[PDB]
Amino acid sequence: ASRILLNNGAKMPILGLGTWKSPPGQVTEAVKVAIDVGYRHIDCAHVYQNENEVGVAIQEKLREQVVKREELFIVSKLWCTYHEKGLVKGACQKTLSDLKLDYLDLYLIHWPTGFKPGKEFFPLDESGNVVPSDTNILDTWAAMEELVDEGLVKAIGISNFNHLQVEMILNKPGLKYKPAVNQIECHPYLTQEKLIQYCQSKGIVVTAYSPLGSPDRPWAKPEDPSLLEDPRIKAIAAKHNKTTAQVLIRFPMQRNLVVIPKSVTPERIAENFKVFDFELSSQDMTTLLSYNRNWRVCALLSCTSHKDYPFHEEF
Ligand SMILES: NC(=O)c1ccc[n+]([C@@H]2O[C@H](COP(=O)([O-])OP(=O)(O)OC[C@H]3O[C@@H](n4cnc5c(N)ncnc54)[C@H](OP(=O)(O)O)[C@@H]3O)[C@@H](O)[C@H]2O)c1
Ligand SMILES: O=C(O)COC(=O)c1cc2ccccc2c2c1S(=O)(=O)N(CC(=O)O)C2=O
Repeated sequence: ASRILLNNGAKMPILGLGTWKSPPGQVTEAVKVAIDVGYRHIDCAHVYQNENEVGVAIQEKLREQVVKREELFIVSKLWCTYHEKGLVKGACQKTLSDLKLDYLDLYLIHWPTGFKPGKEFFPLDESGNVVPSDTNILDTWAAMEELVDEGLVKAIGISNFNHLQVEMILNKPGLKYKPAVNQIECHPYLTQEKLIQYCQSKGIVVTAYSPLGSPDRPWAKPEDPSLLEDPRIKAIAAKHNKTTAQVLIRFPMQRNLVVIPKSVTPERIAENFKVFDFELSSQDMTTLLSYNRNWRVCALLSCTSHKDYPFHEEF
């Protein structure tokens, strides 16, 4: 099926469009095309500095009568510098105002780490470490719950939380809403079997980010593994007469994950959506799972001393 049931009774489309690194000067067209060829889920964030331009595209297609708002599944994320309980509503309203929406379908805590409030997205000391804030996951969660109760967001969840951090929330005395989603990095070089088993057994839907291995990531090194150019995965694709990207998008779909590949290239946006006409076999799945090397595109290496840094735990 094309949509997966959330704990709030709403259905979330399992294929979404990512917008990290989609330049403001190109993402409006990207979103318009995406909606034209079938995407109903758009993954956004304040820190991507393009929510205005995403909102432009959504408004144009609403006005064109291409789609209705209730058909769209729009996700955004609370950035690290806004974890203080008193800042959360404002950050959410700023996203809403940029997106020109009166609600989000899903709002995530982008990272478990809070950063010093301020204009700078990554405030650093003088030795490259992040300046943290005096915030904690549970208080931030309570502030996220308020957003649901106020009608600004239909569901809330988390991203880049390890299983102990998810458990902190789950076990919170006085919890009002469980997280609906945990959005994590996931692809054949980081297959996340243990965190995925954890989340799914707790009724939390997992969204896989960087499913193509984020070749456009800003700290890419030449020696780094490149999923899209992996000859082994290329062989799996050729056998299905699909491209490597299509294989990499279908793979999480067959693990009951949501997946959100990013493109601003109209041809690729369309191609990437054509992954409902084929099935990966059991061998394919097994083979791709076997490529795990616990390799992260997004390791937030500037925050490794932060008290809530998520990736010291095995999972
Ligand atoms: N929660 C968080 O911490 C977090 C972190 C990272 C990412 N995410 C979300 O997940 C999304 C996906 O992750 P990502 O942006 O890191 O990377 P990705 O989707 O793995 O890869 C994007 C790169 O792949 C290229 N691409 C797309 N389709 C292609 C195709 N068919 N053939 C060849 N190249 C193709 C894109 O190029 P063009 O765009 O130039 O076509 C872009 O350079 C993000 O945009 C964001 O929405 C969330
Ligand atoms: O701090 C580091 O060690 C490396 O720099 C970053 O990770 C970084 C910088 C960033 C600097 C300015 C805007 C966004 C930045 C992002 C990121 S990110 O990869 O966490 N990430 C993806 C996401 O959070 O969805 C970002 O949107």
